[PDB]
Amino acid sequence: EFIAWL
Amino acid sequence: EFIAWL
Repeated sequence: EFIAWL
Repeated sequence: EFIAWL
C-alpha cells in the first residue's frame, strides 16, 4: 500500500 | 508532504 499527500 | 508505504 502506497499513500502520498502534498 | 506525507508518504506511507506498508
